[PDB]
Amino acid sequence: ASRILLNNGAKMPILGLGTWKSPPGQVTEAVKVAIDVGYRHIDCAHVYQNENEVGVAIQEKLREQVVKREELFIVSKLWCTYHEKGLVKGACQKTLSDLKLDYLDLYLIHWPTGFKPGKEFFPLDESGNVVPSDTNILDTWAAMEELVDEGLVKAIGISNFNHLQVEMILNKPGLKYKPAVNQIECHPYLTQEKLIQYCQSKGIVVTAYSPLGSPDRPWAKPEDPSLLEDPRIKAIAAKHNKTTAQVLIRFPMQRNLVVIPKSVTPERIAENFKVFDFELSSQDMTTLLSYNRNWRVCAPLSCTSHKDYPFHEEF
Ligand SMILES: NC(=O)c1ccc[n+]([C@@H]2O[C@H](COP(=O)([O-])OP(=O)(O)OC[C@H]3O[C@@H](n4cnc5c(N)ncnc54)[C@H](OP(=O)(O)O)[C@@H]3O)[C@@H](O)[C@H]2O)c1
Ligand SMILES: O=C(O)Cn1ccc(=O)n(Cc2nc3cc(Cl)ccc3s2)c1=O
Repeated sequence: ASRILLNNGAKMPILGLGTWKSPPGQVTEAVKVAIDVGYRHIDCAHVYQNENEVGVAIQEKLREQVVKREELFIVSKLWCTYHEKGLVKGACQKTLSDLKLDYLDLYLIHWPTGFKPGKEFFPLDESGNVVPSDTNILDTWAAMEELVDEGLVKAIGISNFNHLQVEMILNKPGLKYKPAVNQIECHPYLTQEKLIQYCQSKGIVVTAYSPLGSPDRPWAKPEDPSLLEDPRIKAIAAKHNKTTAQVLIRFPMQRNLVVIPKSVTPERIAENFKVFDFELSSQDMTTLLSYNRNWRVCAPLSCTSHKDYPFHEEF
């Protein structure tokens, strides 16, 4: 089916539109087209610096009577410089104002690491190390819970949390809301079998990001693995008369994951949603899982000393 049930009773579309690196000059058109061809879930973040333009597109399609707010599933994320409990609500409200919404369907702690509060999103010292903040995940979570109680957001969750960071929250004394979602990197070179098993066994829905391997990521090296150009995956697609991207989007869907491929190119936006008319076989699934190399798009060395850096742990 097209939607998956969350712990709060709401249903989440399993295919959404990513917006990281979608320039402000193009993401309004991307979103409009996306809604026109069927997308109802949009993945956003304050750090992507384009939530206003995303908001422009939603507002207009609401105005046009193309969609109703209730049919939309809008996700955003609390950036790292706002982990202090006194900053959380303001950060949420800024996102809501920018998107021109009165609630979010889902709001995530973007990363488990808090960074020094201030205007810079990535504060570094004179030697380039990220400057942390003295916040911890449990106090940040409690501040996220308050947003649910105040009606700003319908569900809360986490992103880039390892299973021990997830358990810290689950085991929180006085926990009010369990996380609904853990949004993590996931694709054939980073298949996340252990963390997915963990999360799904705890009734936490997993959303896969960079499912196409983020070729537009700014730190890409020419020699890095390229999913979209992998000849083995090209062959699986050719057999189904689909593109490599469609194969890469359909793969996590068949794992009971949500997936959020990014594009600002109208034809690719449309292409990427045409993944409900075919099935990957059991062999296809097995083959794609066998490509795991434990290889991350997102894992910058500049964060690796943070006390809460998530990827020292096996999962
Ligand atoms: N939670 C977090 O920490 C986190 C981290 C990373 C990403 N995410 C979210 O996950 C989303 C997806 O990940 P991502 O943006 O890193 O990368 P991605 O979705 O893996 O790949 C996007 C890249 O693929 C290209 N593309 C899209 N459809 C294509 C197609 N059919 N054929 C060929 N190329 C295609 C896009 O090009 P064009 O756009 O130029 O068409 C863009 O360069 C993000 O936008 C963001 O919403 C969350
Ligand atoms: O966060 C997003 O959704 C998109 N994005 C944008 C810029 C960027 O550098 N990254 C890489 C990061 N790695 C860590 C790793 C850790 Cl531990 C904390 C923060 C980050 S940000 C990134 O993923």
